[PDB]
Amino acid sequence: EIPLKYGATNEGKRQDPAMQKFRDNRLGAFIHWGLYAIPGGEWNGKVYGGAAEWLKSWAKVPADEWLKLMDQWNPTKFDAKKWAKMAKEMGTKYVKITTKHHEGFCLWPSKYTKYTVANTPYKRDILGELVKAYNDEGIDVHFYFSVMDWSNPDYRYDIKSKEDSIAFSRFLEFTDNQLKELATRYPTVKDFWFDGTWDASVKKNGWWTAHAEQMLKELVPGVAINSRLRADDKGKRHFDSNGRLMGDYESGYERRLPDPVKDLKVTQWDWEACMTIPENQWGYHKDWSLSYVKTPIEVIDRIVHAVSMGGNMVVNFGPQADGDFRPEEKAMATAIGKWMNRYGKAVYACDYAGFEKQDWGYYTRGKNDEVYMVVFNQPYSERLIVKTPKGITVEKATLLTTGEDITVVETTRNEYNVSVPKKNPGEPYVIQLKVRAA
Ligand SMILES: C#C[C@@H]1N[C@@H](C)[C@@H](O)[C@H]1O
Repeated sequence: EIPLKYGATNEGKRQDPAMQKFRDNRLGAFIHWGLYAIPGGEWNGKVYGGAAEWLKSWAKVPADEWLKLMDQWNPTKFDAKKWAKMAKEMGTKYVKITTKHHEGFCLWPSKYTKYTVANTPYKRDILGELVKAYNDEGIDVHFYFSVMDWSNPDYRYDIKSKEDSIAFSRFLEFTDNQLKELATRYPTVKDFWFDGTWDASVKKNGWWTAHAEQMLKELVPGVAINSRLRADDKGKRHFDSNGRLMGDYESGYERRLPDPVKDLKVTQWDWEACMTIPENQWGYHKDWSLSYVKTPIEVIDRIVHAVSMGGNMVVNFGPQADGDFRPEEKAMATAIGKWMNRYGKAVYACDYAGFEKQDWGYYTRGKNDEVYMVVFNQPYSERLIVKTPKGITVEKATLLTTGEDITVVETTRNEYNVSVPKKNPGEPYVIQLKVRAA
C-alpha cells in the first residue's frame, strides 16, 4: 500500500439511487457543439481530415482569430424542444453536452470570460434552453467540460517555472469558478464529464482534481464524476497508485471497447463508453466521405456490447452551425430508436450476465434474472450455443417480440442448443431465457 492523500474515495460501486439511475439509463447521446461547427473542418480553402473540433490545431489558427468565429455564431434553426424530441425518439435516457470544449467558447453566459454565447449575435443561453428541454422529456443531462482551455492565456501545458505555477494557479481558480457557476445555474445536472486533463500541468496537481470532485458533490447531491478528471499524489490518472478507481465510473473507452473474453475485469466497476459515427469526428465536419461511417447495426452492436459488460454507451452527434442536425444523424437516431423500441428490454436497466461469451452475440441480464440472448450473427447450424455456469439450468426460451416458445436441447452437462426462430427475424434479435439456480 502506497500512502495517498488524493487517491480513490469510493469503495466499490455506488449503490445510491442517483448512481443506480445513471447506470440503468445505459444509453446516452453526446452533443459536441461549439465554434468549430462554423468552419466544419475547413480553414482558408483547405479541408482538414482530422477531428473538426480540433481544427484550430490542425490549421495552426491563433486564439484571437479563432474566437472571431463568435461573430458568425447565429444558429437560427436551433430549437431545444426539437433536439429533446429527437433524443426521446432515439431511446436515449440521457444526454452529455459540451459546455465548453478545448477552444474555450462557453455555451452558457459565463461571468468569468467574454468568450460565451452572450457575446454572439444569437445572444441566448443555449445550455439552459437544452437543460430545460431535455428535463421536460424526462431525460437526464450531463455536462462535458474541457479543463484544457485554448482561450485563456493563464493555461499551461507544464510547470517549468514559478511564473508558470503562478499563472496556472490563477487558471485553476478560474476553472473552479466556471464549475461552481454551472452547478448552481443548472442544479438538475447529474454528472460532470471532464476532458482535456492529460497535460503534465494537471498531472502534477492531483490535489486540485480531488478538490474539484469534492466541491461539485457538495454543490450537487448525487452527482456523478468521471475517472478522467482524476490524478493522484503521484500523477497516476483514472486509477490511483494502489490501482483503485478514482471518480464514480471509468471513462477511458473512447471509440473502442473492452474485449468480451479478456477484459472481464470491467464488470467490477461502473463505466461508460463513448463513440463517434464516423471514425473520428465529434464536432461537425462538412465532409463525411473522408472516413468510414458506421451503419446503424454497427452502432447497435457496440451499444449492446457495452451493456453486456456492465457499462453505458453514449453515441455522439455534431450539430450543424445552423442548429439543425445533418441527415445522416437524423437517420441514425431514428434507426436506433426503432430497434430500441422493439428490443430495449434487453438494454435498459440490464447488466453483465456472468455467462461465457458465444459467437452469435451477447447476453444481458435483467433486474429479475431474465437472461437475454441478443443475436447479431445467425448460425447456419440453426443452433445457438448456450453454455451455463455451474448450477444454472435453462428452463425456457422465448422470442421477445412474439412470445413464441423456442426449443432448448441439452447437449452436454452445462450446455444447450437454443434453436433459432422458425422465421428468420431479418435483424439482430432477442431470445429471452428463464434460468434456475440450485
Ligand atoms: C481528444 C479529444 C477529445 N475527446 C473526445 C471526447 C472529443 O471531445 C475529442 O475532440
